[PDB]
Amino acid sequence: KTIKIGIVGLGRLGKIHATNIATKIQHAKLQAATSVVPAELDWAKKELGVEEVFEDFDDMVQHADIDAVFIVSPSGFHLQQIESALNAGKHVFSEKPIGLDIEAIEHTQQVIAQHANLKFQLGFMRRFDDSYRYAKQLVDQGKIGDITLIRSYSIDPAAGMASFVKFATSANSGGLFLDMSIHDIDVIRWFTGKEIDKVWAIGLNRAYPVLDKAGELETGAALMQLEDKTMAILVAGRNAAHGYHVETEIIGTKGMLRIAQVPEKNLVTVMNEEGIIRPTSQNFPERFAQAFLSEEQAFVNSILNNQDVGITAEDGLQGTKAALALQEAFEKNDIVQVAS
Amino acid sequence: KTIKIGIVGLGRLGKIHATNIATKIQHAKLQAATSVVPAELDWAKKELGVEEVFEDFDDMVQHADIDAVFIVSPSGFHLQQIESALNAGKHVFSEKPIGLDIEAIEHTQQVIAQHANLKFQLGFMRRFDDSYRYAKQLVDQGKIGDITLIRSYSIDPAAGMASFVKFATSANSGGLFLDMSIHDIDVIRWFTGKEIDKVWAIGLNRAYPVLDKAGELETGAALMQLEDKTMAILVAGRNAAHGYHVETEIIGTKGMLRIAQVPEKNLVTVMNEEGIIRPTSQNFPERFAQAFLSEEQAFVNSILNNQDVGITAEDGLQGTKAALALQEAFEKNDIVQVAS
Amino acid sequence: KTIKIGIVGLGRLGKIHATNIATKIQHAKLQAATSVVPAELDWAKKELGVEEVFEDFDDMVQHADIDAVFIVSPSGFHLQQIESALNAGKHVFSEKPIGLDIEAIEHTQQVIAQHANLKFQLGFMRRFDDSYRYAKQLVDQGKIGDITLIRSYSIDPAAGMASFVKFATSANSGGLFLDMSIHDIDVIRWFTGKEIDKVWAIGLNRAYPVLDKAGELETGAALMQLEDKTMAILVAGRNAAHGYHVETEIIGTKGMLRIAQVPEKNLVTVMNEEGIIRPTSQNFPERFAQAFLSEEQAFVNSILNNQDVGITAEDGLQGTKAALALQEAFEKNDIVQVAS
Amino acid sequence: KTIKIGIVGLGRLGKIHATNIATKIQHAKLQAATSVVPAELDWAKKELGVEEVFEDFDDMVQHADIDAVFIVSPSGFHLQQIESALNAGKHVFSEKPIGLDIEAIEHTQQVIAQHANLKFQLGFMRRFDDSYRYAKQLVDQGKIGDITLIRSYSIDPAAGMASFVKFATSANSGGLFLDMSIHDIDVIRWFTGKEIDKVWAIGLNRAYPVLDKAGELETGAALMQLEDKTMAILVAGRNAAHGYHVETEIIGTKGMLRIAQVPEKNLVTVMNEEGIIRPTSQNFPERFAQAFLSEEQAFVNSILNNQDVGITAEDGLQGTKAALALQEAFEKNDIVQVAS
Ligand SMILES: NC(=O)C1=CN([C@@H]2O[C@H](COP(=O)(O)OP(=O)(O)OC[C@H]3O[C@@H](n4cnc5c(N)ncnc54)[C@H](O)[C@@H]3O)[C@@H](O)[C@H]2O)C=CC1
Ligand SMILES: NC(=O)C1=CN([C@@H]2O[C@H](COP(=O)(O)OP(=O)(O)OC[C@H]3O[C@@H](n4cnc5c(N)ncnc54)[C@H](O)[C@@H]3O)[C@@H](O)[C@H]2O)C=CC1
Ligand SMILES: NC(=O)C1=CN([C@@H]2O[C@H](COP(=O)(O)OP(=O)(O)OC[C@H]3O[C@@H](n4cnc5c(N)ncnc54)[C@H](O)[C@@H]3O)[C@@H](O)[C@H]2O)C=CC1
Ligand SMILES: NC(=O)C1=CN([C@@H]2O[C@H](COP(=O)(O)OP(=O)(O)OC[C@H]3O[C@@H](n4cnc5c(N)ncnc54)[C@H](O)[C@@H]3O)[C@@H](O)[C@H]2O)C=CC1
Ligand SMILES: O[C@H]1[C@H](O)[C@@H](O)[C@H](O)[C@@H](O)[C@@H]1O
Ligand SMILES: O[C@H]1[C@H](O)[C@@H](O)[C@H](O)[C@@H](O)[C@@H]1O
Ligand SMILES: O[C@H]1[C@H](O)[C@@H](O)[C@H](O)[C@@H](O)[C@@H]1O
Repeated sequence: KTIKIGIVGLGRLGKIHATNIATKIQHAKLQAATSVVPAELDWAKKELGVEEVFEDFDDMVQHADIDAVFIVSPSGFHLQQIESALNAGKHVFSEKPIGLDIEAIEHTQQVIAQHANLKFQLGFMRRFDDSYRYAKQLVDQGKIGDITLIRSYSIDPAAGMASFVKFATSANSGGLFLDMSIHDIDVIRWFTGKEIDKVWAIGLNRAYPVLDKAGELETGAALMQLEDKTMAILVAGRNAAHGYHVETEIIGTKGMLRIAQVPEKNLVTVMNEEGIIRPTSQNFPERFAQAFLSEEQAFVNSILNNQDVGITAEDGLQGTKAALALQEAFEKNDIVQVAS
Repeated sequence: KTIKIGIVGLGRLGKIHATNIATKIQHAKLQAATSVVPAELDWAKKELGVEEVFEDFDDMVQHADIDAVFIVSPSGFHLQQIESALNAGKHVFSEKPIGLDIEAIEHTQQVIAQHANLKFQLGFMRRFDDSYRYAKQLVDQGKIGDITLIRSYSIDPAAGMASFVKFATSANSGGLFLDMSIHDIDVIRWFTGKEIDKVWAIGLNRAYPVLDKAGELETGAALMQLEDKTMAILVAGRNAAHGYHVETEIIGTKGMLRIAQVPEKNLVTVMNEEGIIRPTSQNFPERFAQAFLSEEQAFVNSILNNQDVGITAEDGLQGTKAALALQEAFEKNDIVQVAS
Repeated sequence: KTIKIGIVGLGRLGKIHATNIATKIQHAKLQAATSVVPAELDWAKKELGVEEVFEDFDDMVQHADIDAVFIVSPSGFHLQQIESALNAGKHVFSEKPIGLDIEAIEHTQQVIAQHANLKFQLGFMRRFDDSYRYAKQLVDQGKIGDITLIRSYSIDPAAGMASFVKFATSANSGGLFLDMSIHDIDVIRWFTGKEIDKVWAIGLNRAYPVLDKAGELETGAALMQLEDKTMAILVAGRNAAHGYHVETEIIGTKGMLRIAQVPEKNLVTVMNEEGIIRPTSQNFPERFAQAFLSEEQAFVNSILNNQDVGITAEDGLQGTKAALALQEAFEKNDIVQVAS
Repeated sequence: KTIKIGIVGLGRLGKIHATNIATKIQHAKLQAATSVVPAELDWAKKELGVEEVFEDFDDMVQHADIDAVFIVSPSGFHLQQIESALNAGKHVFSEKPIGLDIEAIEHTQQVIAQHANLKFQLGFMRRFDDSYRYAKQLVDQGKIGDITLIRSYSIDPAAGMASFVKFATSANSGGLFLDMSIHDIDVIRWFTGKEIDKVWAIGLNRAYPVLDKAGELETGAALMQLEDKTMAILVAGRNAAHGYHVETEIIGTKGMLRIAQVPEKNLVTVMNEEGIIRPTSQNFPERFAQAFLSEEQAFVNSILNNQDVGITAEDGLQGTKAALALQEAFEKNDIVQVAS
């Protein structure tokens, strides 16, 4: 039949997932919707046709006619919400990060384990991106030999700095590497099958020095050594002049590849007095639209066919963990072991 | 609130539209199907859950519980099936070209006129393509000035040679200019708002002699002059070694642009002993997947909203007319006025 | 040893060649020079080290210690100046076109053949271009199979429009197709080994109203059929907004190539709010600096080795002839046979 | 007048410098050559017309008829050869790196200062590269704002692996960082005007067993922090499957640029069954041919015109200083300070 879904969270990404499930995802019905903001639930109802609205997640979980939940609430809320819906026997989708505190994660990683009758999936959608999957297949086919180095760039567009400042001046966290680099960590683990041993990170505020006063970072770089001495390089950022730069390079013994060497918007190339111009993708909903739909449909399908997707809490744990180590290494300006 | 659709044709493109309608197109349901190949209908029943199968189009429109038809039969059958379905009070989507005979088209267009309450939409899917649309927007905003020249390439992949030969020998395709270049003719018309005045076409078979034996042209080239002296160049063919080469260049007074200068498959760049490699899109279902989906949903949405899409019988007529002039100019090896 | 060379003509291109021979050309020596200028030669005199100034090739070729001339005088003067030096017993380099009147050209062709001890070289410099040569080697190696179509663009930069008008309004030379398209004709003959049978050309002025006033063509396009039904497409123009667009595409039975698909200036890529930008080459001395140098040196080496370069009067003849055929097809707006 | 030049070293690069000097460089003559390989000196006599040959450097500088020397001997021999040539009254060009020991360089630095009337130029040829100069121009013109990060890759071709092993096993190279990464260090300094504060470097051998045997690193990666907190990333290696990968990326407050994002060979694009192919430059002689010529002529002109080029022992010392730090960091696998 049709998988009834109650979503929690209708911010930036909530609205995308909401809209997709409602209108694009087959075998799916967006039945419930939770938010502490009434306007969103009114948008939910008088735009997507949502039936049961709530202001408390558990309220949604106990009374709603749903089989599964999409957790698109802020990070600090994920772990209790995952435990809570599993306890109510819901299948669970949670956005990244899985959570912030390791202990809690380790704890939730068993609740999920003890509910092996329920599907759990984490929102590392890059795993579903056609381009990443294309490369992943090349690597698995042995087309570049053995991986020696991965470089991954995740830089937010400068058009977003305005609202990042202001926000940064009103609130804090989760930090540059926990916001931007955790997808890269997962991409690194996915491709190599290895784990990260130690990291060093540096950072710089140069476009907007005021970020020094707000305890935030505009640009960051890191070097990592994996457990098998495979090398990794990261850049994270918030000030990309050209758009949304997410690029992943993989160097091997027999070749080399790059996924979005440049963030090509489409098949159009423009020529004018500037020279040869290629328009670019501008933000994550644009760049990763396809990936979001594919992860959404994967979840549903994993429930109907009783099949594991393969993105586990362990992947969530190690993501958050390595992210934290980058942050710590930045603060200390020194090398940090991930296991500590 | 839900459109039951009957499709005729389940071949190279028929199987795509069907699959799309049954599984991805909202407020639509693939209710019926028609094909002269029994294995295909078996496939519709089993894999797509299609209710009603027929081997006669006239039979489907009379007896199926449908609200609309998708015409994906070979080109020589289009006009008969449009009129029939119209006369049966069903909404009509027809693939290109609209027909192969001008006289018959004119007649069909007047039948469409009597039924000014039924929707008619032609399958010039390029108008729905994200990249083409983007370029259109650019041109509309004045980014390249006024158009001076359009060059358009539409070249089928060498790897599809066998499947083409089967298509080409199972029914009249109308030839290279009517089967391929008609997309380009429509693009030129879409972009300039002008009509083609006179043309000269040349051709050549050099790679695949089997095409001659099927009376099909392997590679064609043409020069066209529009009514306002806007210039245009076309190339069509059946032998692109690298994949599906569909490219449109628009030259203007203040710049120029190219749509799929090269048929980039994705965001993956590969580097090895051959050099820098970009994988390519391989065929129309891959390249134009999005477009096909968009035109399908636009067709369906037009029925529910009672508003026209703008791809008209007149666009079909004028396309076919120019295509026939290219064919004629090819046969005569001389300039031909579209007026004749 | 050292080849002693005298040059006639020292304007836009003349100053390039002379400056090259003096300073970068090996086993060669600039000695003589001639022009309608005391000036420009006033320039030549001082910071080139030009000893001898004249106003008559004949006057100039009379007293000088040289083995050879290098003809960079205007079109009309080539031939008469060609025979004179051969009448003087010198080896000869001349620029394109070889001349402008067919019967005249056919005459000189008889002469050159009668001085089978002397070197005659024509300045189709694209033959010495590293990129053109690379493509030629690929084609000759069978990498693309047999050539079915060649498309060639030669569009001058819009930034050069005022200097063009200045140049043109005061001294005609010699039409668009004859000025721009002749290199492309020569490239087509070079790669194919074939000759052009019939052509049709059209044209448009839309961007720069001064060209109307000057009686010049802004953009032209042409289709050509070669003697073996090999296809060819040409565009020439004066309004390339992005730079100097000289591109040549070669489609074959097993592949296709593009020489300067876009005119990349260097290895630098720029990324900003416009998107991804490739700076471009701006004019012919930039783009073909290497070619010009290589043709100068080949000529010299040709003397020293007594070995013929292979760019003949016949290549000159067929170039002007095809260019004249294009010009006539533009004027008449009909197909023209090259043999007329 | 003519600068009589004597060269030491006729290996991988020495044969190129020699050939250029004798055949391409104005106002210069390759009078003398020194090498520990007799077959090499013959080749100079037979092929380049070198009058005086030697097996010992001191020998050449005492007894040859020269004004200046090019030092292209292995790196551990540079400093003693610079000093010896200076004492003998000769101008000096030395290849990179200037030396391998800091105290020695400081001493050689003081010797250069005592002969301030003689020219000293170090062979950081990238400073002369047209594409690097263009990027430097853009940066100086504010086109990308202030520099936040430089990533630089220098990865030798896998095809050159045999020639490398000969080079590395015949004399001490100094390791990957002193031999390769030093170019990038200089670029970072040239662009930023700042010095490197601290580094961490890691490394891996995975493809070619000979390298470990020869005590060489196959691929290295490094994070550096400069004195003003400007970030830097390095990768160097000996196993690039696609060609010679020398790439330099500059990230800024207002934009970003890439020098040789990929090492495009020329203007030719190839299209076939593998997709879209760009051929690549294969090795240093190819990629930096122009640079090498420019620095040679710059050296020679500096002697004739008595104007300093501006690439100094201090540039040498600061580069060797940072490279050693990288080496130590690699060996210890921990952060190192350049000062201490
Ligand atoms: N997959 C990806 O690439 C990305 C994932 N994320 C993850 O997004 C989650 C959503 O982020 P945003 O939409 O940007 O945040 P947000 O602030 O934009 O929206 C949060 C949603 O929070 C709901 N919410 C807040 N407190 C709640 C509560 N106590 N109970 C129920 N709902 C509550 C808000 O009302 C709203 O419904 C985070 O895990 C974020 O990191 C965000 C961006 C990208
Ligand atoms: N928009 C586009 O890019 C494309 C459009 N097309 C158009 O789609 C149409 C279908 O082409 P393909 O699918 O390649 O052809 P095909 O040869 O693969 O399939 C034809 C289908 O029509 C059926 N058919 C044949 N004669 C029939 C009749 N008298 N009554 C009912 N059904 C009949 C066959 O059973 C088969 O199912 C053509 O007009 C073609 O021009 C095709 C490919 C791409
Ligand atoms: N190979 C190529 O791609 C190119 C070839 N050319 C050709 O090179 C030649 C020079 O063209 P431009 O430099 O553009 O011309 P220009 O406009 O610079 O004039 C060139 C020179 O011709 C001289 N001249 C004019 N009338 C003369 C006369 N009666 N006797 C002696 N000298 C006279 C002028 O003094 C001037 O010094 C032409 O044949 C031109 O078509 C030009 C551009 C590119
Ligand atoms: N700027 C650049 O991009 C490049 C710089 N280099 C630098 O140039 C230098 C030469 O490297 P390669 O030519 O690759 O080395 P190589 O090993 O290919 O050539 C060495 C040459 O030096 C001679 N030689 C060795 N020991 C000698 C001694 N004690 N006295 C006199 N001659 C001696 C050998 O006979 C041979 O002719 C190195 O310092 C290297 O770092 C090398 C290649 C590229
Ligand atoms: O029918 C033709 C269609 O118009 C094209 O888009 C497609 O590429 C061809 O294969 C079809 O024959
Ligand atoms: O003489 C023309 C030359 O052939 C072209 O290449 C160039 O672009 C034009 O400026 C010249 O007029
Ligand atoms: O000495 C190294 C030089 O600096 C590089 O440019 C070259 O690529 C290497 O092969 C050399 O060893």
